[PDB]
Amino acid sequence: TIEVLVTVDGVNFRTVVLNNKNTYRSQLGCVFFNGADISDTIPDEKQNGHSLYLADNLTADETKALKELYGPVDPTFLHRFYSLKAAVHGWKMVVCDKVRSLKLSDNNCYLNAVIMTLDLLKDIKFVIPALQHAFMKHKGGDSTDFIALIMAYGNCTFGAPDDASRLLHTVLAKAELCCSARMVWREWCNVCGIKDVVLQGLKACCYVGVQTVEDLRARMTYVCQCGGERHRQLVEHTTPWLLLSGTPNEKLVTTAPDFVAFNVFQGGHYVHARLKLILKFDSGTVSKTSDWKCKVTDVLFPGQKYSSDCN
Ligand SMILES: [Zn+2]
Repeated sequence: TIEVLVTVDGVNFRTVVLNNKNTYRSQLGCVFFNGADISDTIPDEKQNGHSLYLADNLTADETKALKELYGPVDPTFLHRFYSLKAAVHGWKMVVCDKVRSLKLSDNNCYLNAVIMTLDLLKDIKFVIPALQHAFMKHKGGDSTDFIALIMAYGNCTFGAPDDASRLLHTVLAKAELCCSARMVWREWCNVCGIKDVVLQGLKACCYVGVQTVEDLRARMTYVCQCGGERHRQLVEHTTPWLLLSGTPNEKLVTTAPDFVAFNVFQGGHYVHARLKLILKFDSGTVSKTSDWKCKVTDVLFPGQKYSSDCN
């Protein structure tokens, strides 16, 4: 018979007794050993004393320690996340002039878009401990845990292509700002009245629907639920950075504007670019250009310090 150590956090361990009659999965459950899923194998003596990472059939304790480490997750999360880690350890990172980019493999071009964007976002951190720990590992130079994690939270699938902007939302939905940020929208209807809509922190740094600063600070017009001519305009905006993102939009980018970076969608393919002339990163292969015809999807602007007296 066999006794091994079972953990879900690499901190808390319990001993489980195993025979070598049936498989790990049948006796115990989904178990990973040194990255490998060995649920459907026979317990060997050489696997004795060593530590396993359990993925299902958790105790009430382990379940609680899971929800504190990863937040509230579905019963298939841990297996999916562990599986993804094994799937993506083969992936490689290119480093061109102290800039890290994700080499192309298994249609992971969108993950190159997400991560190269996130590496520019200043003063962000994640509330979920495991994600924040992975994030600090990623900036440290080891990105396997992080890449795997956001694929897990994003319900992605290995190999399958995916919407980069959808993912950059899910990830940012779990982050927060380590500083001050303010965004005030001012609506008004003559029968209904003036109304100020306020956003603080991260939500004040990211908008979906418009691709540039200009179309953002513009006066919208529509119909109030009151039943008349309603208006809308951004009157206050203070950020360390601004992330605007919309559907793929064809245009010519010239280099001197004030973007800092942006993503492009070709076709099912993503590219990330910066402005230090235009530098582009097509998943490892770096290029320099002075102008580009492309379908921009997300744009990154520097810190906003803007006020409008609204006339
Ligand atoms: Zn009204």
